[PDB]
Amino acid sequence: VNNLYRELAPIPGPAWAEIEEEARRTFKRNIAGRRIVDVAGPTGFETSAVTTGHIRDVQSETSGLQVKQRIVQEYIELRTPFTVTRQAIDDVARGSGDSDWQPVKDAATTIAMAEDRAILHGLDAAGIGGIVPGSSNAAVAIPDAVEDFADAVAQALSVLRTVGVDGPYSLLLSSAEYTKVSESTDHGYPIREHLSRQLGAGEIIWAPALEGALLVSTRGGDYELHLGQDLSIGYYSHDSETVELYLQETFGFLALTDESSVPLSL
Amino acid sequence: VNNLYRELAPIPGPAWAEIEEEARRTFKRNIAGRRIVDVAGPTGFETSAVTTGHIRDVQSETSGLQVKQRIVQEYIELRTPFTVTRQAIDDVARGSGDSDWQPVKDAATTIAMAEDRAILHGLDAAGIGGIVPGSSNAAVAIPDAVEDFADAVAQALSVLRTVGVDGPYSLLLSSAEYTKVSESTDHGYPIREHLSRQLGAGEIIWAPALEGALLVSTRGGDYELHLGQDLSIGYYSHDSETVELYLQETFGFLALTDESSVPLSL
Amino acid sequence: VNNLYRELAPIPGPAWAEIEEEARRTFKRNIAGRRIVDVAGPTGFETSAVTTGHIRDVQSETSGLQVKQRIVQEYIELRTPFTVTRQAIDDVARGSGDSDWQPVKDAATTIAMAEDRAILHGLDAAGIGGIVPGSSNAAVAIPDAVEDFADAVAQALSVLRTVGVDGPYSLLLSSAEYTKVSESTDHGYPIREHLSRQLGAGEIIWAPALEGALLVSTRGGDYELHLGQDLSIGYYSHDSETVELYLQETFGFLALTDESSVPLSL
Repeated sequence: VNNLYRELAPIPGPAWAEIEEEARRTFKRNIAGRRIVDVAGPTGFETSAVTTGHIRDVQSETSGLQVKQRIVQEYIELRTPFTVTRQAIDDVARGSGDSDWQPVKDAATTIAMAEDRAILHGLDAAGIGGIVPGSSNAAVAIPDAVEDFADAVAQALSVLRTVGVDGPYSLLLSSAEYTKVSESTDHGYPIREHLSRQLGAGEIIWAPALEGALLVSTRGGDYELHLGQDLSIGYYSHDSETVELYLQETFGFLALTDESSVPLSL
Repeated sequence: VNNLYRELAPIPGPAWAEIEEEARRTFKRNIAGRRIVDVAGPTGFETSAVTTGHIRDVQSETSGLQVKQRIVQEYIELRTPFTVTRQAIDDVARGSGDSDWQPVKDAATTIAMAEDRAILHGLDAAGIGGIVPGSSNAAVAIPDAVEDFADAVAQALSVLRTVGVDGPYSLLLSSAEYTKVSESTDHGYPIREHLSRQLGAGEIIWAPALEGALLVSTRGGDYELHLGQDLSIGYYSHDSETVELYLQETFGFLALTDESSVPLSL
Repeated sequence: VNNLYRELAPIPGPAWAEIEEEARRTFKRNIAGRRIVDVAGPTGFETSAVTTGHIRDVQSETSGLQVKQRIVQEYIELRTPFTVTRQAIDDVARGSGDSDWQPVKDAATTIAMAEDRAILHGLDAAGIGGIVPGSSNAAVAIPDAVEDFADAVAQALSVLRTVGVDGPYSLLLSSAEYTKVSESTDHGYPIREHLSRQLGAGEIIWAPALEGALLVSTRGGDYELHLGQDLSIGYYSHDSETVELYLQETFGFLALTDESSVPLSL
């Protein structure tokens, strides 16, 4: 057994497969930061830090002795617990195809939104710097009319061309802004296709953890997600009616390049 | 070239070998912590932290989300710069065997004493916990008479037997206490041989960075020195008369077991 | 060692690779003349001239003796010096991925803009004739409305068809004009795509060293860039805090055909 105590859960193999499939499917559709960030692959639960390669002066009074200390970013562990009824678990073996996995879907939505909220807006209680507050480019204001949003995106593209950052540009929209863009037309054809012709092999991302919008280069050396443990399901507890489980991820995140993104502020 | 800019120093190969030999020889005789601590070998300049395997609660307000952060110890870099005259360097090629390497000897003494001072007494400006302030055993008082020091060492051995720690025991003495023990007899034979019969395949260490004395088990799982870069000579600067160099080490240190050492207080 | 004194710079290999990558990446995105001009490849630092194949009468008073002198264009050397802090250089070996290379980016922008300014507008202090002042076609005036710029480009295309120059036509825009064209629509679709349908396998170039715009044939025998030394990084000087470096290029440039370009004047 490992720290996920999976062999102690009263859950047969095919019920495990269904819980896993709902977790993976819901998590993947709600993660947006992984599509724009270099993802150093999962290196295990035991890894704890990624260095920034910077040092810091340490106070010393010994004559002729200089002390530095390295600076790292310690990995955060995210955990979302969820409770599953044992009747759905047991009904999998009777041939049910409609067992209630809505708690695992809610947990996968919560952990995906927490991961994108750490990557995009930072987590200051742990010293994670997000892409949006670390951007050195000023925020281009989102207009209240959706017919001017393509002009705001072209202004952000001219900002990124002006500061010397060229690559494929992805545009991450918040759920409200993605909704406004998906439910609007300008000359008979939708505003999402007004946006997708400006990008040119960059994509338009629904980012439900974002607030406004974010234009970002997928140049490929600017943001680093250091995944320790990828999305894993663990066991916590059970009684006669329910099994208590959790989802878990460990990672560090480093936003190296400040200039390669333009926030679109609400 | 690497971060030690050795190929830019105006120092021929055989002068480099003499500086290296004086540095290694002086450093090894003055290090005492490496003889009692498990030394995980040099893993390079790039390593920056060793995990403690402990986590810490991070403040979060998202419903159903728990955030932890790993806890590591960031490596410290020690640097001792020293200046060598170019006349000694150049005289090596004329066949001199008495070139002045006293600055490198002073630098090696300083960096060895800084390393043992970090291991034994801690470095609180960097969060290194030393063996002596981390000891859970109370301090056995060193008597002012050197004829009672063997009784203090036997009392410390009974402390270590009482708390259930048995292995070969090493006894690290400060330079003043090592001097008092080496310059004293009790029944015609020296007090260092009164001490060495109590230890029984443990050794008596001269530890010039210590203040009083320290009895410690070499059981072999209690203290971990995580060497990043071992003792290296780097180049800094030169003028027509002198070359400015430095010695460098990077390491983390973890004192796992609090109970396996008894301080002997002055 | 060669005239770039690279082996004397206190810069390790991987820091050199990062400086090189930033220099190449910034230089390539800011050069526009190399995309329209035949580039005779780099022949080395030692080459000094390219002939124009024309001669000139020399004054002689000897009876029955005619003296001519060949006419060449001497290569120019461009040098942009930049200073890099040694802390960024040294942090590369500690695993930093955010070392400050903004000085090399500013230097690469400056040397790319100087090269395009020599190719496009000439360098009269060295006798380089640019494409724009050497054009025998009159300037088609850029309208102040961006909705008429496609009509100005069609007028310039009819000029080039009228003087008998047909090939793929590229359109080089200044940064202001490229910005106005990228941030504008005419019937729901951008003005850059109004321009790109007139060209027909010719491209639309952002040329930040240009003033107005320039339509030009890539017929393929009209303009010759004779590269002596391609973009190279050299070492100049260093102190304890910074290394002084430079970027360098050597080239001659010949604009053979006057008729194959139409300037679009501001």
